[PDB]
Amino acid sequence: VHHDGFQTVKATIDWEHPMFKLYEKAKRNGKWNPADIDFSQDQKDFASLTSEEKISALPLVAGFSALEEAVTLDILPMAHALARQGRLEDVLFLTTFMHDEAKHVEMFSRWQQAVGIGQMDLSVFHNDHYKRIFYEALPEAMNRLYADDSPEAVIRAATVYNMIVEGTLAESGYYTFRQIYKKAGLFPGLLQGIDYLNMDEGRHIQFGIYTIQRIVNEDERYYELFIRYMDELWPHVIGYVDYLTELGKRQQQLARTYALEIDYDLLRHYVIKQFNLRKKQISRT
Amino acid sequence: VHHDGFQTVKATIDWEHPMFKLYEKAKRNGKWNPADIDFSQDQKDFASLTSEEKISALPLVAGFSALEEAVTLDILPMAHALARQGRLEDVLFLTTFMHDEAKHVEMFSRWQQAVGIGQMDLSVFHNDHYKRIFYEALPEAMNRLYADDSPEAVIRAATVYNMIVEGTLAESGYYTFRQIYKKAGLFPGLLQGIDYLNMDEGRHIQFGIYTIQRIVNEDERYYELFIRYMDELWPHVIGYVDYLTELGKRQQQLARTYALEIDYDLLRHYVIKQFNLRKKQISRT
Ligand SMILES: CCCCCCCC(=O)O
Ligand SMILES: CCCCCCCC(=O)O
Ligand SMILES: [Fe+3]
Ligand SMILES: [Fe+3]
Ligand SMILES: [Fe+3]
Ligand SMILES: [Fe+3]
Repeated sequence: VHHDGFQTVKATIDWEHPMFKLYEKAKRNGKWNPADIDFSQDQKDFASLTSEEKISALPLVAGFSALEEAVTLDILPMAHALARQGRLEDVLFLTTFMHDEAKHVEMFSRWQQAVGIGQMDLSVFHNDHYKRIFYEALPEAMNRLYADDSPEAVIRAATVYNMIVEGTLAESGYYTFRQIYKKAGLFPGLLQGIDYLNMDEGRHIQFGIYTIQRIVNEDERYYELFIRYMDELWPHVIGYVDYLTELGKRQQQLARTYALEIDYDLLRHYVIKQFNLRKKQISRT
Repeated sequence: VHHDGFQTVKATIDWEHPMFKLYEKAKRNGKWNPADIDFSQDQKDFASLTSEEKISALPLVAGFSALEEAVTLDILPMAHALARQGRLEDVLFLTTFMHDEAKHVEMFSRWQQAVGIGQMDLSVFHNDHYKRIFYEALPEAMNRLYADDSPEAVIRAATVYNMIVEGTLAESGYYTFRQIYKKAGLFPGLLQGIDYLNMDEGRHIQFGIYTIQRIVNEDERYYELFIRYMDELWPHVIGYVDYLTELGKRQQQLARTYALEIDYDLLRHYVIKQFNLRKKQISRT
């Protein structure tokens, strides 16, 4: 379908648009390159583990590698729908979003390669709840935007992607990585990568908050849709958390070897806390 | 539609894929930020011009600002179609492509703002041939990919976008900018921007060559489709070139003021040369 005009021919960028400002920050804070991370110490750490200590870390890496890959692919329909509404500054920012996610995919794949599990298929650690969110509901809600860009549809896409997948699960995964392996002194390259990912994620979540809030602001009834879509996904959120928890409670040789009181009750409550504070960043009014 | 698996969970990135290597180079060579360009000298240059010297430079800026904006929006369907075919490394690279184009839009808009023409609507310098390529045929060929990702459709999208819009028109515009204003000592910020754009453009054109060649390689008959779609667009290419040429031949006060023998016959032959060497970068075999 045709371009009727061009904003930067008729006028300029809206330099005060929040998403143009977030775009600017993304360029400033987005220079990191996963190709510069030194994973040589991670290779040695991983090889030094027992086979039982080795399994301990694979579930979380499985959940993240697919997370990053899903969101790299699944942001495209959001950029399309906003482009078609003429929201140029949103699109500018989203180019940084998509590129961040490509780096995230790259970072986890480089780690798997470097530690020697690239040839191992980690799909086994995706249980039914994980598959529901990442194999199904995330691509459903995003691909919807190709044919339905109603406020309802846009809110639901930003809820699943930015508020749940990123704002709840990814954020809790970053915390979990630090609580466990940063305590242990293991896997320094991977944790440098996690620190960069977590910084990028702040912008991703702010795009979701801005997107959701700008639609709530038009019609306070969309607040309820937001809460509702958060609650609809919680069962799968926690059911993946319990599944990982059981996996860790059954494989505790890395816990004992490195003197890590892995506090699953505290990881669980951090997930709960993430979920509820994402709610509280959307004002009904 | 659902993800069946994830390549970086089952395996890794194909680290030897040409588009993964181009992605890597894009990160290394893609750090420039239009927000760092100093346009203060451009503001003074532009204000020092006569009204007749002022008009001289606006057509080319009009053609480019819409070019960058069109290609920022219109690359999205290519990333989608390749994502859906599972071509992960292509997608990784294309995130750098889309972000480059956002910076290109940004660069021209910052110049217009800084020199004081942001509020002026430059659409008047888009004649009928330009509108056919950029308002119509480019978005048609790209949006097609949402519903038809046949080799025919992919070849035609890369021909219009990478080989014509970028590989022929943009490349000739860069040359034209240097031949004219770099000679004059005018507009140093803008020309720094053009140098960065031209570097980015090399990767864009190589994605198009790779994309077109990998389909030609399957079936040598697609070579003819390539040539044919190049020839179909040439009339509008040159008809925009003639239109700009007449505009410059009629407004030659900037030419005289800065002692610039503007050689339109040489700009024309450079456009012709670009068009033909893009053909010669696709091997029929
Ligand atoms: C203790 C397990 C809870 C952490 C959530 C991990 C989310 C993810 O890995 O994508
Ligand atoms: C002498 C005019 C020929 C240069 C082609 C300019 C292409 C563009 O401005 O997008
Ligand atoms: Fe990510
Ligand atoms: Fe993210
Ligand atoms: Fe460009
Ligand atoms: Fe380009």
